[PDB]
Amino acid sequence: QAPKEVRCKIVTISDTRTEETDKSGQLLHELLKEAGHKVTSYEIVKDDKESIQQAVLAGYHKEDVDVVLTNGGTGITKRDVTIEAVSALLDKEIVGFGELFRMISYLEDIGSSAMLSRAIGGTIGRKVVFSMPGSSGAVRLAMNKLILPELGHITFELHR
Amino acid sequence: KEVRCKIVTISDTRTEETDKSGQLLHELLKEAGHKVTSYEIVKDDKESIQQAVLAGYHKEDVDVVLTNGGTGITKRDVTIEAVSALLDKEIVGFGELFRMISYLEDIGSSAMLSRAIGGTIGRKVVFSMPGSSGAVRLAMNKLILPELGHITFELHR
Amino acid sequence: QAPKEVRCKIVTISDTRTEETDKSGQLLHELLKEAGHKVTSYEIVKDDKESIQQAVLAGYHKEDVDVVLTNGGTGITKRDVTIEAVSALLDKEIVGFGELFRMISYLEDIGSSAMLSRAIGGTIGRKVVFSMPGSSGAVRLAMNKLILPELGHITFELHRQ
Repeated sequence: QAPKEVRCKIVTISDTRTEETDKSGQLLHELLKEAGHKVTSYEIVKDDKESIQQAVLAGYHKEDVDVVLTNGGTGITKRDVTIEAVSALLDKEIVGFGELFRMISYLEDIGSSAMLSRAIGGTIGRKVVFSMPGSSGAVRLAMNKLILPELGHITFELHR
Repeated sequence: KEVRCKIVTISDTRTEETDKSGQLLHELLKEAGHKVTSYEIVKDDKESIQQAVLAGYHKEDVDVVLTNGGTGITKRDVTIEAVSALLDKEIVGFGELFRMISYLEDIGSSAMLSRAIGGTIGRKVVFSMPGSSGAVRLAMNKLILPELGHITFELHR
Repeated sequence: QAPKEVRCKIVTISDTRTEETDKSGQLLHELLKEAGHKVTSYEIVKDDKESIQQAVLAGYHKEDVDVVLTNGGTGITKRDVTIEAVSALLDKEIVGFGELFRMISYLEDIGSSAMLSRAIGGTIGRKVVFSMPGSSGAVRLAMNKLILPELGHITFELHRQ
């Protein structure tokens, strides 16, 4: 009867970003607001597995949070642990997210660089989590091409 | 090369009279020059799914097992996990290309949620796809049908 | 600065090929040289898990080797073990390599056959490994579309890490 309002927690994974410099977290808020959704939780967490997992679970336990969106901490180096940290908490991995994110990035944005891109999405109970790279461009593509178009559908399916 | 296939429709609600996808699989195979040697609608639970796949594997006149239905992102959708546990080697390109093609040529972003898996079991192969006839049609026309002969040939060498 | 010269080891997985008939190994060398890179190690290894892993680790331990590139031994049958053999050694798998390799192969070269193609890329310490099918067409695509464009950046990222 009306565009469902999805409530989300934004998590920016970085050892250096602050509220004044968190461009990607700010972008996530603007994209969600414009799409008719709401941000009910936001925090910048240190870049380590335990901090990331704690932030995701904190969002999960918040009554007014339906989805957890994280950005940053991804990469091919040993110090990049976002994907592994989040993967460990997922009930079911929505593999199509990471796959299509890379495919679309390759064809429409960064080309071959997308080969090194890492992203993951999945469910935890009746809620969902999407973890994307930290650049604003990665965030914008993932949100506009994949997440925003499906948020309402996913939450609906998980709550039924 | 007339590949023999078993068709498994995973559903708690479909019947022979309403199984569109199972019927479509029949038609697509027939038109392609292949044959259906086994068919059944099995309840939607992990054990019924696995038993149906293994039943096809153990049938002398079944080269390939094709299943449709039971997929999804919810807790009660277990097809991919049920079938994955039985595979010797996963043909990862099936699920991947199925989603890529679906995204580009059909359902767009909805494909991000689509689930499908293919792989080998001994000298046989299994392909599990979503339950809608559209998913079945795309998977068969774009990926499975053109490769059935090639795969069975490679596995029987 | 200047185009960094990456040092690579070429591994051809085969029970029949010889240095004279190794068409794919020769192609890899050519592509790398024209791209400004260098081959500091090369060997044709028998097609079995243990030989493949040994050849990859030998490359890792070689002081003047930054990247290991293997071709051959891939397939969907039980006797094709390259991907599983290499996968067991990787610290972190660069999933985008295999995925994009198949996607591009589908769209530009072999269509549906790409569904059966197998390839894997990943890191071992501060070094990287890419394993691709043995056909010249597979090698050409993997190298031109994905590896060559990113070699410099990858090694750079891993050297600093």
